[PDB]
Amino acid sequence: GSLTEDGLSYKEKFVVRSYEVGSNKTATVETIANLLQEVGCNHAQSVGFSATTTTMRKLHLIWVTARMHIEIYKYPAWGDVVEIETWCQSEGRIGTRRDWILKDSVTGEVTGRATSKWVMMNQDTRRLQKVSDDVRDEYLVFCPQEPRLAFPEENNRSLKKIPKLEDPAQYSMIGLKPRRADLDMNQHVNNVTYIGWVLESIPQEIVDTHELQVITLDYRRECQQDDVVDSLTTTTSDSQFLHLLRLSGDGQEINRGTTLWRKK
Amino acid sequence: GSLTEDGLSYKEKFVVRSYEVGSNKTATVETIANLLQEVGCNHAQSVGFSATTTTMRKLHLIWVTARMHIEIYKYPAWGDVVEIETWCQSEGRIGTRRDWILKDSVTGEVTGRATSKWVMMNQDTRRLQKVSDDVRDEYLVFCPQEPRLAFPEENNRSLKKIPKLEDPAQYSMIGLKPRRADLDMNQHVNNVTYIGWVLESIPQEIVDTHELQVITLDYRRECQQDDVVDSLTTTTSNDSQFLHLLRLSGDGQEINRGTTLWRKK
Ligand SMILES: COc1ccc(NC(=O)CN)cc1
Ligand SMILES: COc1ccc(NC(=O)CN)cc1
Repeated sequence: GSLTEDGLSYKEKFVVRSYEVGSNKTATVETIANLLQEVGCNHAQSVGFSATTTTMRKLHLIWVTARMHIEIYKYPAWGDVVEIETWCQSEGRIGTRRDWILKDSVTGEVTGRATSKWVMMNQDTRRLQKVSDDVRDEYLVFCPQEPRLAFPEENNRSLKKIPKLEDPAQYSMIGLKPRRADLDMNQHVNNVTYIGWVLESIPQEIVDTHELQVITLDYRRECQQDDVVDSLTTTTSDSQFLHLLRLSGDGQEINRGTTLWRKK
Repeated sequence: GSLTEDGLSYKEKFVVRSYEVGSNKTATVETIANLLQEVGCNHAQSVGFSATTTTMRKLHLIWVTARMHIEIYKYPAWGDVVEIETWCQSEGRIGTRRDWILKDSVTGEVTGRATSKWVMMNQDTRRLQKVSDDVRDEYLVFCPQEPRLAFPEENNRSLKKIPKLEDPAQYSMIGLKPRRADLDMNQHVNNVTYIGWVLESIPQEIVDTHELQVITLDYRRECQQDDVVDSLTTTTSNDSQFLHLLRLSGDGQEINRGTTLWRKK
């Protein structure tokens, strides 16, 4: 991996691993999501971050994912090389955005794209704080000044309002728990595990006959390592689904999302 | 990755990823186990396998893991480079063995080692069988002829008989289920998931104060994607030792037994 010539974005190549592929001999969407997360971390390290700034560590402030949107046109097989380009952008006082472009390293064609919204939070009180002027200045020297969007189109899937699934759900997977492998270096559940949990309630026949083209996921609350999750799905339609992750006990919402699947 | 000069072993380098590390800022034993599996698959591909031979595919035969033994002296941090060397060896009609040596690519020092026993099974009936002469000749051209052991020592930990945990277990983690990420390309539960399930019943205080040095795991039966597992652990012991058992949640059918050795940080 390396920052590009202008130093305002970062590229990295990954050779797809044997254990990273699913039943259709291609990388799972969870493998793709882990690769996006890895190239984002490597971009942060290359420009001097932990992605907390100096002001943020003094104030006990962190960036948290509010939304993840991923569109995949082609999944890579075991042995294939995926090139990922990533960059960040300030969105005023609302927060920050991280975007990705996925390419087949051999042909140079675009095989996918992703966008994510991040909000500022106090790590102890868990209260959202709105971006301050001091923090914005520290982040802007690493971001392109003119807008650079992975999803530019006016009225695109990435900025759609997602509704709350109504009981009863058409499909469900109950009693989902994280294990130690699902936790990051700070003992928090990895954001990619929530994507896996959402997809657990899609029936196996859809997975066997369709490929996932689009996934939009809102993050409302964290799931703790001792929490239990229920995954709910309803067909809204290509096949489209509405999703809800909630705590098994009280029914507290942790995530809501939508998926779009194409017939193979 | 590449086969070595003599073509009888395979080497590969891996840079440790941000999502591959645990609470200690080092690679989890599950990340290590996935890397061993990846370098084993790349070794098989480099010499023409897919690791069924031509005779095995004709007779609906597969290699299945009977035992996995891993010893780690040092865990790599995010950004570190781990070099893994792997090779195979015939063990007569009992089966085959795959061995690994893990090194720090920068210093060249040995940071870990692993050995695994594989038995032949008919894919459909699930019946184990001894290795035939025709199969033996087909993989001996890819194996060193003189013995080459990652665990050469006489009374080494890798060949120890593991007992069956007696109820009640000291610790337990109940209702463990695989998700789609835990399944391989053939929709079978990945062998590394069983290692994670065994470790789920170790208390968090041991994980917070000790590092895993050794893990020996016997594979008795396969867990299906719609099966539920219970993970059981009892302390048997500076060092901490545990006895482990994975069994199906319903009938209590054994799927795995194992032992772990942990050293104080
Ligand atoms: C109430 O505000 C929020 C709280 C939590 C999140 N996200 C996560 O904690 C998921 N990693 C997003 C917004
Ligand atoms: C009946 O004998 C055996 C059955 C299964 C295994 N191993 C695995 O299925 C590992 N996933 C080993 C021996």
